[PDB]
Amino acid sequence: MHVVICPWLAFGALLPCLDLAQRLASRGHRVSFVSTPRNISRLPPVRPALAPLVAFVALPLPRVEGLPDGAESTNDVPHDRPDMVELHRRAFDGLAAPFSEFLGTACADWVIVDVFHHWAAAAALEHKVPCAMMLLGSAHMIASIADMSLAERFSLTLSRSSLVVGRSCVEFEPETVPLLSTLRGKPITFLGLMPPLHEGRREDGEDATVRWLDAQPAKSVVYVALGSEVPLGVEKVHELALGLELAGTRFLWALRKPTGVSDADLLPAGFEERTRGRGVVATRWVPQMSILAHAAVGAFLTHCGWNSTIEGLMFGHPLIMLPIFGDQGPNARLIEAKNAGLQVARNDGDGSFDREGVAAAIRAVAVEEESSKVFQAKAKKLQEIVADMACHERYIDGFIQQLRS
Ligand SMILES: O=c1ccn([C@@H]2O[C@H](COP(=O)(O)OP(=O)(O)O)[C@@H](O)[C@H]2O)c(=O)[nH]1
Repeated sequence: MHVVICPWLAFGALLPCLDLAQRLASRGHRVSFVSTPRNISRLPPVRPALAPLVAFVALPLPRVEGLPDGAESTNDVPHDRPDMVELHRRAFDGLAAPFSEFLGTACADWVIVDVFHHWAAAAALEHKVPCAMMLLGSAHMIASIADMSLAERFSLTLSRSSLVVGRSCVEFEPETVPLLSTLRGKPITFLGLMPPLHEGRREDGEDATVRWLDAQPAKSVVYVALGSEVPLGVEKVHELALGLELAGTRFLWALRKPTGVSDADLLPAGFEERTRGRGVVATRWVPQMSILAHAAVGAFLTHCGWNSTIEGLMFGHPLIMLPIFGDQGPNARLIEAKNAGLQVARNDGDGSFDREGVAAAIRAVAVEEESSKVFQAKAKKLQEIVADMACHERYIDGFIQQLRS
C-alpha cells in the first residue's frame, strides 16, 4: 500500500509517526510522510535500506505575520504565548490546499492523520481515500474521550474518518481494550505500544549528559523531563528545582526554559552551585532514549506524555508523575493504577504543586527502601510487556491487515 501519514506539528507526534512509517516500509509498503520543511530536517535520519519507501513531502507553512520563520512545531511555539499558538494553528490550517493538491496525484490507499487535520480528512473524502484518525494514546485515554475550537476540530476529523488508531494492547490494558471497539461509531484498532527501536532515533551516545551518567552508580539518578512542549512557568521550575534538592537524589534534568526568562532567573539562586556534583541541568534537546537505557538511571520524573511513559517503562523505570495537560492526567492515573508510579500531590482547583509534594513523591519512589523496591519491582513487571518487541511488531502486522480490509 501507499500510506500517506500527516502527523501533528509536534515531536510527540512526528517521532512515533516516523517509527510507524519505517515499520510499514519494513513490510515493503510505501509511505509519504507529510509535514513542514524544518520539522522534517530535525527528525532522525531514515534507515538507509528504507530510504526510498519513506518519501518526505515538505509543505511550507504559509508565512503568517507574528509567527517567526522556523516556528513550525509546538517545541518552537511556546504555550505560555497563546497569541502565537493560534498563529501556528492558522498557518497549519493554511496547508489545506497544498495537501489537497498533493493527495490528488498521490495514488494513496490510506491517509493516516491526527485529530487537528480536519482539512486532510476532507481531502481524503474529496479523493475517495479511506482516512484513519490517529489517537496514539492509551486505551484509557480513548475511554476518557468517549465518556474553531480543538473539540470542534476533533469532532470534525472523527466524523470524516473510517478508522481510529490507538497505541496500546490487551496485554497492557486488559480492563479497557476488550470492551473498546468503537469511538462515536468509528471502529478503533490498537497497533500495540510501538516502543521505539533505540537505533531508530539515531541519538548521540557521546552527549555530555550520557558521559555524566557513566560516572554515577547503578539505578542512582532520577531523570527529569517534561517532553517537548508542556509549559512550566519560572515559579513552577523553582518549586521543581527545590523539590529535587530537598529529596537529596542524584538527578539529570532536561529542562525547557519558559519564554522571557534569563538563564540567571530560570533556577533558584545558588541551585546549580549547591547541587554541582549531585545533579546536572540541560536546557537543550537531550538523547532521552540513551539516558533511559543507561544503568545509572533509577526513577523517571515525567509529565506522562505517552511516548515518555512507554520509553520510561520499556527500560523498567518507576515513574514520578507531574502531568500538565491533555492525555497526561489519564496516563498518570493508569500507571498509578498499576503501582509502577506515584503522582506529585496537586492543590485542588488550580492544579498547582510545591517543592514538598515534589520531594515526597521522589522519596517514596526513589529513596525510602520499602516503597521504592515495590515501585521498581512493578516497573520491571510492566517492562516484560512494554519491551516485548516481537509482540508489538505482531500488532503492526495486525494493523496493516486491518488497512487491507
Ligand atoms: O529533550 C528531549 C525531550 C523530548 N524527547 C522526546 O520527545 C518525545 C516527547 O513525547 P511525549 O509524548 O513523551 O511528550 P510531548 O512532547 O508529546 O508532550 C519523546 O519521544 C521523548 O523521548 C527527547 O528525546 N529529548
